Amino acid sequence: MHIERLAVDESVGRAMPPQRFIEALSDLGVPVEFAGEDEQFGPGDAVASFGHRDAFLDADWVHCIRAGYDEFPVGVYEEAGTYLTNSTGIHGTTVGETVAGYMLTFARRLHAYRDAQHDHAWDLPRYEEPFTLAGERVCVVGLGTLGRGVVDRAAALGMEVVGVRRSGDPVDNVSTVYTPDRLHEAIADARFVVLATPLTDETEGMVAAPEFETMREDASLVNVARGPVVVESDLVAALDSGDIAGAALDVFSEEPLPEDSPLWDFEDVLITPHVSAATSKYHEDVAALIRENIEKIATGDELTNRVV
Amino acid sequence: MHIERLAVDESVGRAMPPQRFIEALSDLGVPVEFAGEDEQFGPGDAVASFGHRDAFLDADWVHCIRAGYDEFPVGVYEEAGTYLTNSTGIHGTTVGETVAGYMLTFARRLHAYRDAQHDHAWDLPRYEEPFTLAGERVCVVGLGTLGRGVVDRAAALGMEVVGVRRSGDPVDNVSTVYTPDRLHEAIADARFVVLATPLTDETEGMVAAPEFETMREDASLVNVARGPVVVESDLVAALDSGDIAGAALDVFSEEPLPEDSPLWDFEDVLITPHVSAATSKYHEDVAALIRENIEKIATGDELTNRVV
Ligand SMILES: [Mg+2]
Ligand SMILES: [Mg+2]
Ligand SMILES: [Mg+2]
Ligand SMILES: [Mg+2]
Ligand SMILES: [Mg+2]
Ligand code: NA
Ligand code: NA
Repeated sequence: MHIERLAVDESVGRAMPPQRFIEALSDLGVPVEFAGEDEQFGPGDAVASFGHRDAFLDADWVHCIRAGYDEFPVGVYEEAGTYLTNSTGIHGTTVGETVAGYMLTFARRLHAYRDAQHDHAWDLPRYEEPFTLAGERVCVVGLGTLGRGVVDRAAALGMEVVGVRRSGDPVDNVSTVYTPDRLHEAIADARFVVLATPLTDETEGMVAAPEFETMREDASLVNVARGPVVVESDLVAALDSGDIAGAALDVFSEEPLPEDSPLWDFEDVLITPHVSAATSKYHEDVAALIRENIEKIATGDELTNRVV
Repeated sequence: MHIERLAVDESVGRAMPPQRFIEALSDLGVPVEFAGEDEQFGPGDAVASFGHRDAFLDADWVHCIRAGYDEFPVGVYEEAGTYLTNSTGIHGTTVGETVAGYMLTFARRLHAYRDAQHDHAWDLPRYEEPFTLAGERVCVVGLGTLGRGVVDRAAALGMEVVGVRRSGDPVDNVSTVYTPDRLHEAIADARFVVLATPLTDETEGMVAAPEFETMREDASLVNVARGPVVVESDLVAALDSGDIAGAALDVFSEEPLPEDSPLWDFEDVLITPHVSAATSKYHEDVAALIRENIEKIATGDELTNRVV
């Protein structure tokens, strides 16, 4: 396979400035050009796109600019001899910093301070409220690249780190890995429980009223996975009842989070709008994978993040 | 000198529950007991206190529960042969985590998301706004115990760390140490400038309109030193002008920060109420010190944090 051209599908606009992404791909070796919705693709063509189009199967190579290609018919890709790659594995830094910020927010009480700032109010916290992350336990549920991002920053801040993954196999910076059938054991002693798994059949609704009952009443839940990993009504009830102290939520069962949701009005909930992975450099991070795989097509090495 | 007894001034209450403090002193070797705001103290008497009291000069040993000493008559403790210590060196964890939280707040935009939560509003940041700390420069001004706590967490989160101190000698986790006369050089390329120096003659007003001019316009000031290290009206002007982007301020020229201060109303300022060192275990931290120093009195070693 010899790559003549790189096409930037207009669908990348849903995650970044297409113009800025073309700039970041301008040192590739190959013409890069903004593709319309009316484009045929010959051999020699690489497409970079957000979502799927059927026209792409006449190209040599498609790179999905997302981690997730549930938009993309994997069988039909195999059929055409069209290579498919994705952008899995570049979100550990943004997401792990978001999560460390959530945790430091709760520990140091930044969110209450910000509420007070609205009201020009010098309100001192109660003695019992401020704590430090150093020595506290975090449980990270899911230990692929997202969770490892959380783990590394939690360990950097001196946290005791445990987690949950399917294999039960050790992971750098995690003291104890549990299998998913010991979820309750893993979360029982954690100050924070962080959700960082893909949404599957197996993970949908895994965090519900019984998990909130096992969790410590001073503990907080972080969701940076998908909304339906959590049973959202049970979260509301667990918050109302004091089964857990609070939550930081980046994802929800319906997004945008409807205005009438009770989740907005808990003091110890942080709502963020599906931005835990937002970065002003997303274009450079995707462009670096594109570049890596161009240089890999030219030496004959296999592609990073190959689906089919 | 043979220590019979430990007493606890009533106005340690102004920083911690003295009951919790007595618990944490109950593995000492020597009887522990609460003091009234008039008590007399013989030979073998140890007092722990917030502020100064003259009835305590009849005791052997006073431990200030603050980092500061400036509200103590340093001379007169000489005369009666009364040892004086403070609580310097125990704030690097709390303050370092508060600063990491400030920086993660600006980089991930949590403060703007929290303002949106008040309004039940799904407000995505602009593409250009969210960034990561990994790879960005922080300059820590003052590399004593406070600054080192900032340094270690910023280095662990992958930041490029430089700093300023008098000697200019190496400090662990700092790439470049500058002397105070190269302050402008030190802050010119920093995304965050962090103030962690004592207020002295030399440091009063060291950050003012010329320093805000030299600083990058996307940079933020953090102040966890004292308000008057900064010329507050020049900070306001620098914020109004866009000389810098924002600030996180824990300390002010007048505390409580008056209601009419314009610092409350900048979006990219975080006000916090002199709480960057708040911890619900402050009692355990000061307790630790007390125990170190009575064991040092009994084997004739020199006292930790001794002024007089
Ligand atoms: Mg194995
Ligand atoms: Mg269950
Ligand atoms: Mg409301
Ligand atoms: Mg100057
Ligand atoms: Mg206002
Ligand atoms: Na619970
Ligand atoms: Na400036």
